[PDB]
This record gives sequence, structure tokens and C-alpha cells, in this order.
Amino acid sequence: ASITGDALVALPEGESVRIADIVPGARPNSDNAIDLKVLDRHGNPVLADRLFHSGEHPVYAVRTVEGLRVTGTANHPLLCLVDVAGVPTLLWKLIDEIKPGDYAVIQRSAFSTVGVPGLVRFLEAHHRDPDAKAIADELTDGRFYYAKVASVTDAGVQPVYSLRVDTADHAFITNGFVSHN
Amino acid sequence: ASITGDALVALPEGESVRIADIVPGARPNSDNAIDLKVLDRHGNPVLADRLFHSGEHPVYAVRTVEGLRVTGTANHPLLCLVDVAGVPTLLWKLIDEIKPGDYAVIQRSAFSTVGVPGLVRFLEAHHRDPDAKAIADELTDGRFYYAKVASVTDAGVQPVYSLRVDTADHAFITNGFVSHN
Repeated sequence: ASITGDALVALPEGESVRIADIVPGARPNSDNAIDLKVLDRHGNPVLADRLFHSGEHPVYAVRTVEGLRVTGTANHPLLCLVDVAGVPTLLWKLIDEIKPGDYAVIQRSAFSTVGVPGLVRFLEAHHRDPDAKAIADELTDGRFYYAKVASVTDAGVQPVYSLRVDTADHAFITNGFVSHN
Repeated sequence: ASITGDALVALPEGESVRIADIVPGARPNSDNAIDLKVLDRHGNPVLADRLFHSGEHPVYAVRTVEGLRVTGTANHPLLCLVDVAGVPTLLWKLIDEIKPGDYAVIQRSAFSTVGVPGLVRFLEAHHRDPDAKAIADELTDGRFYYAKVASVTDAGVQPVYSLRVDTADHAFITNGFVSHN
């Protein structure tokens, strides 16, 4: 939480909706019950049960080398591909902490460059790490794309929204980016 | 139904098991209850509740231009990309009917060339077909690969197996190929 009203929330069947339109005319600082099917971290349909309009807050624009962009608050978490002691790990980073060069995870199903950054060296260096094969599988999922962050810029103060998704993961797709509730 | 005991059944976490090993030593012509999580048509975990060893039957080897191969009976259904009046449609074809040049659907998650054959012409020709966008989405899923069939050859008479998957679709992954129960 939270992102700007223009973010497109990925829905099933190649469909998508701006978050400000899920509860058209939602009051600022309102907790609204909804029953929406939304794509999760893997592009699979999951249930979102609350639309929160959290009022207006300072917001920052994260832009990708490819031109993708998402605007949300400083503490809004986006899933990034992080190098943790040699192992490429999928981890939530707050917008606050994203810097150019970071790799944000993109869910390709949200639409209707080359390789997992650092997987090769990881494989040849590790590989016979019992979970090296399980790791490779997840990173390697064909629905993922790793976009290089170009810039995180101040975007002003804006009305800001979030969803509540019924999932242990609590993630949804906003402009191709994997967002946390 | 049915395929040869060597077919690898795709399981979650990059794991896989030969179908003859799900119920080691299963009797020929036996209906066996199991509780196995298996990947479905999209690489998502689904429940398989029966392992059938259907005795020995004539079997045929379907080989792909890339070298992929699956061996099963004449009436065993494999999901293929078929041109139905200009629209690339995912349809079950029996091994009996597969010919070189056909495109079998491969689920990439079963492992740990270029483009949807005929989608472009379909898009430029159709596109503003209300479901043209929903269609493009499914065909376009990053987890799919379309392998060109090179040959369907007689493979002899062999003990043959099948799973029962708890799904309206009734599909499972066998050697990368999307098989029907």
C-alpha cells in the first residue's frame, strides 16, 4: 500500500482496470468491501476483498529502462530480484529503497530483457545446492520479466489506493509490477 | 489415456516422476487411489487422485522438431495448436490424428520456437473480434511453447498408464506435453 489511482490492476482474460475505478467515486479514507478477481504474483486469478482509498500522500514514480512506470508511496513494496550472497532472490523492496539498476519483477500476463539476471553464475557456482533446482524453477517461470529500474522520481502528493488480496503472499499486479497489499 | 511408463509427470517445484513410479509395482489393469499434486495445463499444481495401469496396448511415439517425444496409445489426446478458420485454437487431438507439422502445446514449467504460430495474421485480420484479446492472452501465456511435430512412429506394444486429475480440464503434463486423462 499504496499506489496512485491510474495504476492498472491486472484482471483475468487480458482485462485490467484502473484502481480508482474499482469503487468509482470511493470516498477518501474509506474502507470499501469488493469482490473482484485479480491476478496474483504468477498471473493466476485470486480474490481481492477490500479497496482502500487512503487519502493523499507523497508519491514517487518508479520508471523502468523499458518505459514501464508505477507511482506509489515511499513505503509501498514492489517485488524485486535481489542478489542475496550470490543467490538471486525475489524480495519485497519499498519504493523508498529502489534505485536505478535494481530489477523489478514484471508479470507478463498483465499485457495482452534477456535472462534472469545472475542465474547462470548462481547455477554454475552453486547448482548442487539441493534447492538450486527449485530456485531456478521459480525465477525461470515464463510469465516473469526482470525490468531494470532507470529512475525513482518524486511525483507529488496524490490520492492513493490499495487492495486487500486474500492470499498469504498479498500481491497483485499494478502496471505489470508485482505489488504488495 | 494412456501413456508409456517412462513419461515424466511434471510436479511442483521443478520436480517430476515417471508415471510407472507413482504406484511402484502397480498391477496391470489396476485402479489405484493416490493423492499427488501435479502440474496442470498452465503449470499450476492440481490434484491427481487415481493412477490406472491399463495393461499393454499398441503405442506410438510422437517426436518434436526440437527432439521432445511422448509415447502413448492411438486414442490418447495431446493439446495441439490448431488453425480453426483462421483462429489459432488450443484443441485436443488424438495421437492417432497427429501428423508432422502439427503443433503440440508444451508447458515450459515441466523443465528446470519463435512465436504463437498464426497469431499475427489472426490479430491483423481479426483483432477487433471482441474475444480476440482474450484469445491472444491465453496463446501468449509465457509458460507455453509450440513444438512442431516431426514424426509419429509405431512404438510397439507396451504397458500403458494414465492419471485421473481433479479438474474440469483433465490435463496433466507428460514430458512437457499437455496430456488429457
